Amino acid sequence: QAPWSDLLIWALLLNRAQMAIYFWEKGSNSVASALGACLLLRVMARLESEAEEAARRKDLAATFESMSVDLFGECYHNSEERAARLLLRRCPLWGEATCLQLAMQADARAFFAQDGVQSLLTQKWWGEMDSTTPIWALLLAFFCPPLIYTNLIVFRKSKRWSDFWGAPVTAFLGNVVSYLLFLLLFAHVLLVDFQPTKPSVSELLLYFWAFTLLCEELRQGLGLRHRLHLYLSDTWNQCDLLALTCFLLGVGCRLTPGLFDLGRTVLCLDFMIFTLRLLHIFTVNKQLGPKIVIVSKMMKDVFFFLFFLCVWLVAYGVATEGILRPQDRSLPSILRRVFYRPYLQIFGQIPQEEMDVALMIPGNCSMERGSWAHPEGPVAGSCVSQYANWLVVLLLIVFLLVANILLLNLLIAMFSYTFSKVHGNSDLYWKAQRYSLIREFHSRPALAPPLIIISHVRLLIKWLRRLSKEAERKLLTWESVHKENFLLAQARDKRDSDSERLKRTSQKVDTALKQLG
Amino acid sequence: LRHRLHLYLSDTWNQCDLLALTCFLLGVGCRLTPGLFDLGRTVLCLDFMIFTLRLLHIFTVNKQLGPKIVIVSKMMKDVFFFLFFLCVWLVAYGVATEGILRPQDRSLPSILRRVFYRPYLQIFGQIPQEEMDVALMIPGNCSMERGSWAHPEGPVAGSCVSQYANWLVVLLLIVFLLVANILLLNLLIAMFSYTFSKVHGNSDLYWKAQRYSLIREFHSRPALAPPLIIISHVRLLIKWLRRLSKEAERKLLTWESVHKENFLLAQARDKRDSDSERLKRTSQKVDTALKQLG
Amino acid sequence: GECYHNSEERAARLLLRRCPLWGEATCLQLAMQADARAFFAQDGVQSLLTQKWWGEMDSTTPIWALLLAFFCPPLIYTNLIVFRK
Ligand code: NA
Repeated sequence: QAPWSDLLIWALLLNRAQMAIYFWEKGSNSVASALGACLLLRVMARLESEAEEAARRKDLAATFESMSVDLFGECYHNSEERAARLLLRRCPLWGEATCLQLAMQADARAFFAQDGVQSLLTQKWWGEMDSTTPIWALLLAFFCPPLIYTNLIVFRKSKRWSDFWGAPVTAFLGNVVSYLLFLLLFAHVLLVDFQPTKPSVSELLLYFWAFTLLCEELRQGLGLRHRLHLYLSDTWNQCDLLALTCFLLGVGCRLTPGLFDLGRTVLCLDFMIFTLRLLHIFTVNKQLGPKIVIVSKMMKDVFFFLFFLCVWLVAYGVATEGILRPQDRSLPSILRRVFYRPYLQIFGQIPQEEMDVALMIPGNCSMERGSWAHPEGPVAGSCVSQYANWLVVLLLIVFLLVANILLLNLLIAMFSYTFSKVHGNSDLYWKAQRYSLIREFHSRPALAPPLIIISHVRLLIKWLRRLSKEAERKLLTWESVHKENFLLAQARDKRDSDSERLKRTSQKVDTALKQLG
Repeated sequence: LRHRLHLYLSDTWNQCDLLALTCFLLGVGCRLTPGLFDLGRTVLCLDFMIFTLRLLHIFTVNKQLGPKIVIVSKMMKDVFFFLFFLCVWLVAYGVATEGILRPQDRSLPSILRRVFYRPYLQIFGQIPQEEMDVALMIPGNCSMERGSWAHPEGPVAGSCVSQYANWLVVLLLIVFLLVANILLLNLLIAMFSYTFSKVHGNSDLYWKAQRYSLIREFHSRPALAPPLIIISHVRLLIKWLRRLSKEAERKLLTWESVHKENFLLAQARDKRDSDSERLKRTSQKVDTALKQLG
Repeated sequence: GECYHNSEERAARLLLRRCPLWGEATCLQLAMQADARAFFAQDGVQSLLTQKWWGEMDSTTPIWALLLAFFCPPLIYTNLIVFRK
């Protein structure tokens, strides 16, 4: 009969700070109850009307988060294997949700930033192999399936067969190899054999593969209207939806006889969308991961660059086009030599023979008053005015100064500031997301997406037909031992601080004056 | 003598000098056979590159060049992020523009040239405009297929190039130069600046500790130059075929003990005059004062 | 900072109050003339300038809804732009 959890839930719902901390320190099952307290307080703080009381609830939820961090830090510092059984324990509080899922739902990013939690996610990622095996041994065992039964891959953190092919690293590695073979087949169809009359054998293999990828995205979109709200929420579910919609528009346009070239180009832009998927597939990796995350935070500085450049590119381009007006005055021709010459001049392509009379041969080539010169090039105009050409050379010099020295070196300065400012928060965000990415590979039907139709048939058939108790007591008493040592050391550190020594001296001198008088 | 072979296999530059000599033996052995002259002629060229990169390890002893050579190998994870993001973007751009204006020379190494090797040189300022832009090419009925075609200039650019939707090829050039030359290069400078200012202090601490064993290596070497070093190896082969004062140490150690005692007395005075131990001693004096009243 | 931390609407009526001291000059104009740059750096003052900038719409309406309503004047009378501050 331990009713301490009823008084904990009572003190959390009425927002009593000192009550809820005391009721935490007396009850058991402490790591899960601190994550449950942090979750419940943040849910009720978003639902709060008064601003001061929502601020009060977010301060208390931050206190419970730091206590679960400090307690699990000491439980991990004693024994790694036993603390691993402490996090991964089924349904400690309020339904089947482990401590990692309570840390995920509460947005407790300081709990995932520990070295103990990241070590347990590394052990979970490698399955039932050892987490120190190098990646080349994983590659040699992957491309040689009989080489599993040797002394390269040490196990224990037809049995070794499902110890190799059951780990999340080999579901990842099989997914990457199958996705690169999809791109290699896509490129072979698009660059070598794309017949105008009838689709060949290799293109029908491509259409079959894209049907398997479509059924995979409906399986992650259904396996029901709130689930569609969740699939519409992400940006990369929308991007894989975007790749498949451009694919259907390309194949549907190709099959009509009057629209061959339109589908021929829509599939090329579709190839770019499928290859940018690979930036999201490798966010699970330990070295490439966090750096891919920081790239999307560097895009407000690129947009300042494009703003300042487009103001300056219009100013330079229309001025030099007006100064030496040419004789080919088509609309796309002048849009070429207004926007597209100066954009390539900031990358080192400076055409001097198109806009400088000293490099051109003169002549009476126009039908108008004035002196004219004949440029070289099929797009540079046909005759160019010679009046005030030193001003065109000065506008080139000023353009190269402002574009290549101000804007490029200032952009390097802004990228350096933004990077050193957001780098720490991007590490904290990546570790918290690293749990749910691993859980995605562990929850996937482990069969490669060219051959994944087998598992979708089996799930279609199933859709047509519709610790021990003493081990938990030993575990929780072990946790309560370390909770008491944590709280005693916290009390000794507060008592030996300098300000409470100053309080205790002040009260002793005050009672000394009470003894004299 | 087998544990010494474990030590020689342990280092990376003992392995590299082993690597230079193994490529040398493969080059000389291939040269002497009559049917393999050109193979040894090229293996010795790559071997020349491996011998010249030794000079980066010889000058880690130097006082100015030393620590900076050490920091260079710690900057290689950011180069590998650059090569990852670039290869994703280089395949995306190259296969799209090759598909959009399909050419008529469709050899395998020819299309691998103009898929991987054109865009890699476009990030260094080599932008060939007359090979992929219909406004700069002369048109003509140069193919044997339905559609409008144009004839590029260059022996590797294809022979006929499709004119359909060429404004999309010009837009893919503009987007490529934006992502490659502005994002990836300026972001790489930002990551090198962060990594450098983060690992610079630990690389100084590592270099000073290694600076002892490098000096000891030159002091332990037979001092005769490696063109003429056969003399010292003959002399060591002959030798292999045939098989302070006490009062000065007492004065030294008593001098050390004098400075040990002054060090410990100053450490005790600094701890005693600190503010927290003054606060302890006042607290205990007031407590014994209450014991004297009561 | 504390008057804003209690109630946002009532502190908005506190800054924007006509002629509190020495002629018609509100607290924002006294902060402007004094060069009090630490007073404008608050999150309360910048939130009230965001509400003043958007007029009598809501300050959370995205810019594309403003563009669609600008280039389609009959599209004002729909449920895109929520009014009352
Ligand atoms: Na440059």
